Amino acid sequence: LDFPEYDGVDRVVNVNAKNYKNVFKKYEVLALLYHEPPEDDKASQRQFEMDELILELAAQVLEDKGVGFGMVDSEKDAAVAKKLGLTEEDSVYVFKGDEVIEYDGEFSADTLVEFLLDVLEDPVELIEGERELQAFENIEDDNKLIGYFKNKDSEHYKAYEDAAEEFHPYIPFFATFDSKVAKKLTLKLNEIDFYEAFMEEPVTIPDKPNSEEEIVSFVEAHKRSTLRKLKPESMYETWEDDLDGIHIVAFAEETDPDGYEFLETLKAVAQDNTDNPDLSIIWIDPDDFPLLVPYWEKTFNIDLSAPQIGVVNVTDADSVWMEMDDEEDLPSAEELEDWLEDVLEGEINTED
Amino acid sequence: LDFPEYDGVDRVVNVNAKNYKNVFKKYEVLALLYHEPPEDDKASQRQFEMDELILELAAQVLEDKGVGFGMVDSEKDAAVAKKLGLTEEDSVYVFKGDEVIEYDGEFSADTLVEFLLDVLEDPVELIEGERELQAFENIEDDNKLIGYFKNKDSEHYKAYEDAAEEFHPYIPFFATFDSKVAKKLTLKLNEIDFYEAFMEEPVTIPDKPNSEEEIVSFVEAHKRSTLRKLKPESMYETWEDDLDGIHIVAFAEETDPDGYEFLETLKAVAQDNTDNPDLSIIWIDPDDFPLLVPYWEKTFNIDLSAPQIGVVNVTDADSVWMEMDDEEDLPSAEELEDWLEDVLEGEINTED
Ligand SMILES: *[C@@H]1O[C@H](CO)[C@@H](O[C@@H]2O[C@H](CO)[C@@H](O)[C@H](O)[C@H]2NC(C)=O)[C@H](O)[C@H]1NC(C)=O
Ligand SMILES: *[C@@H]1O[C@H](CO)[C@@H](O[C@@H]2O[C@H](CO)[C@@H](O)[C@H](O)[C@H]2NC(C)=O)[C@H](O)[C@H]1NC(C)=O
Ligand SMILES: [Ca+2]
Ligand SMILES: [Ca+2]
Ligand SMILES: [Ca+2]
Ligand SMILES: [Ca+2]
Ligand SMILES: [Ca+2]
Ligand SMILES: [Ca+2]
Ligand SMILES: [Ca+2]
Ligand SMILES: [Ca+2]
Ligand SMILES: [Ca+2]
Ligand SMILES: [Ca+2]
Ligand SMILES: [Ca+2]
Ligand SMILES: [Ca+2]
Ligand SMILES: [Ca+2]
Ligand SMILES: [Ca+2]
Ligand SMILES: [Ca+2]
Ligand SMILES: [Ca+2]
Ligand SMILES: [Ca+2]
Ligand SMILES: [Ca+2]
Ligand SMILES: [Ca+2]
Ligand SMILES: [Ca+2]
Ligand SMILES: [Ca+2]
Ligand SMILES: [Ca+2]
Ligand SMILES: [Ca+2]
Ligand SMILES: [Ca+2]
Ligand SMILES: [Ca+2]
Ligand SMILES: [Ca+2]
Repeated sequence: LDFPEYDGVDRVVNVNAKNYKNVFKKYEVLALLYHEPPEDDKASQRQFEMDELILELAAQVLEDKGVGFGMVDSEKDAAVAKKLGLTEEDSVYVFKGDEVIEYDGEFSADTLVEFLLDVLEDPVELIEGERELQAFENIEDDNKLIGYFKNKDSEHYKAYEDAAEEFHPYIPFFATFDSKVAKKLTLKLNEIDFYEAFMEEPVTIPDKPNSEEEIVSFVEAHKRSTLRKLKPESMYETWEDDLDGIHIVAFAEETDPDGYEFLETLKAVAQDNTDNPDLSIIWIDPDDFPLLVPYWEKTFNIDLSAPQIGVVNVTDADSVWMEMDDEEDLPSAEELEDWLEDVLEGEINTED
Repeated sequence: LDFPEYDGVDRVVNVNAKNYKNVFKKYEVLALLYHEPPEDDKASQRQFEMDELILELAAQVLEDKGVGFGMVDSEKDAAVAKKLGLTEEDSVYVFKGDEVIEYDGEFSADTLVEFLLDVLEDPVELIEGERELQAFENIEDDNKLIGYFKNKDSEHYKAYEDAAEEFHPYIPFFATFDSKVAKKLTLKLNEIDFYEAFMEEPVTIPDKPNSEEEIVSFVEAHKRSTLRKLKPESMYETWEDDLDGIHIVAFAEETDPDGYEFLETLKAVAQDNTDNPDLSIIWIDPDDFPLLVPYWEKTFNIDLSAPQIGVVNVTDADSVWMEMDDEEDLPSAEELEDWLEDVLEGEINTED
């Protein structure tokens, strides 16, 4: 019942033009850190050595599951990086089957291993019976899809499974062969419903039966939800996807009664304005990022033991926050909408 | 939006007979690692240096919040340890006000900081209105209390608040002054209901109005729930609290449809047998301990992508597991009860 400690065995090496084919052959799943060359100062060297140690621990933990880790220097190994498609420094590229999955989240052994374990699972989860259907309906912090097919041999299910591989493990794909589940979901045979994160009502993919290409293109177009949750596994991907250099950031601790009350108002506002293409709200639950809470309180000058919502300038990390006297001074849906209007029409921005 | 890195400033020192009064005076909240003296070999020294570095990072993150960290050598500093009440090696003792809170969970900067942030919050959360009441009802993985009082100046509320301090932050204490909330909860004025983890029906504390002593003694007697969840913040406390050297361990991924279905059966069985004093089940959700999943799969010889339940021999880590062909071969409540009966009456044990 005790956490693993690094055993000193060198399992993570630099992946270069000489060895890369043998590395790909040695491992069923290969995760490659694409990194800039470390600077020569002692601090950057120490930081680089500590980064490699993180991969060594993950490689030890996942050795018996066919996972390997490597490192690609973006300058020294620029040619191999180009052939393999490694373009974003500090991203980890995970090779499973015919897909290349970009990891752009917290660089920690625990978060990396959890991600790899999700990668190793199958990309479609079946739903049969009432309890499994309830488990499906409880998912709201992720975009999700569900389709109804004849059986696992259906050409349309196989297209659906192939599409699921493209977005694995970020967007869970569900399938049912149970006409009673499908009827409850209002899914006609071979229809696919896309449930945007935190939305109650789905969007049916048009022109069924759907091909892999029709599903992929649909998901790409609905990928960005009106309300999306910051998660360690994807925090930098989410944070780097700003809209004109602005994030609306809502802090709410889901388990706290005041956070829940505010989060419920936020969800209701997102649902009523889900079609506004200029509206994108990031919900950060502070309990998921304890090491950042003091930094956020200092940088934004807010008390994160209470709900908050603001506009964040990503370049200078400048901000403006809705004025709430305390945790009990929460805005109504109408007040929150109007405040959002002000941020969108520019009435409320960091540059004033 | 970037994790803090240790800045090299020495904030964590050994706490000994010469300095301990000044350390206690320097910090509003003080967390002391009570540790055995490190061995002289290079590995134990490196491990000891890395452990101190964890505290340094936590101390940096929480410096502006009045938190300090120290280390007490159980041999060199045995006398100070005795005066301060430090008895369990590898535990962190947190001093807040008149209380001493034992931390016996994952030794990591993120988990430590999250715990300290919970310690710093007030020990009673108020409930007013329908949404806050819903937030209270959503809590099930913890024991919880809720009491109805006249107002914050009530002598009975103050006794309740004093009792909450004893168990902070492990057992959340809730209070309401709202007669409409209280009526919905069936709480008479100054009554306190204790909701055991995962139970639907509460137990009312007898002989109200209740004193601090009556509440504390009650909570101590109901502290161990029939079903309890392994959490990083308390994993070793929970794991060290075995019943005759045996844990019943249930693996279920709450978000997975098969895990949910099994977890729902487990909850139903726990509720129907909540008064069996010999029954204690530990639920481990694998998504909370990714770095341990491969180790558990190897040690117990089970596939943790599916639900599992077994009997664990803590000395030799030996085990026996309910035989489930796959994720869809889940037991009914009756089958699970009978299996539990077998483990309790000895019919199923690791020694066979
Ligand atoms: C976000 O912050 C950046 C940096 O503070 C802003 O950039 C400045 O914008 C003003 C007005 O356009 C210029 O006068 C400055 O010269 C800019 N400085 C730099 C370094 O570019 C940016 O305008 C802000 N954007 C939003 C949407 O708030
Ligand atoms: C749990 O495991 C320990 C260690 O394997 C068991 O201890 C052994 O018990 C048998 C039978 O009582 C003795 O013959 C051995 O000599 C014991 N060995 C040691 C080292 O003590 C223990 O009995 C097991 N307990 C349960 C409840 O399964
Ligand atoms: Ca190496
Ligand atoms: Ca493809
Ligand atoms: Ca990036
Ligand atoms: Ca962790
Ligand atoms: Ca439909
Ligand atoms: Ca078509
Ligand atoms: Ca990216
Ligand atoms: Ca609160
Ligand atoms: Ca409140
Ligand atoms: Ca939308
Ligand atoms: Ca917390
Ligand atoms: Ca957490
Ligand atoms: Ca409130
Ligand atoms: Ca030090
Ligand atoms: Ca006391
Ligand atoms: Ca211990
Ligand atoms: Ca973490
Ligand atoms: Ca009652
Ligand atoms: Ca009394
Ligand atoms: Ca303990
Ligand atoms: Ca499953
Ligand atoms: Ca299933
Ligand atoms: Ca019980
Ligand atoms: Ca997972
Ligand atoms: Ca997790
Ligand atoms: Ca099932």
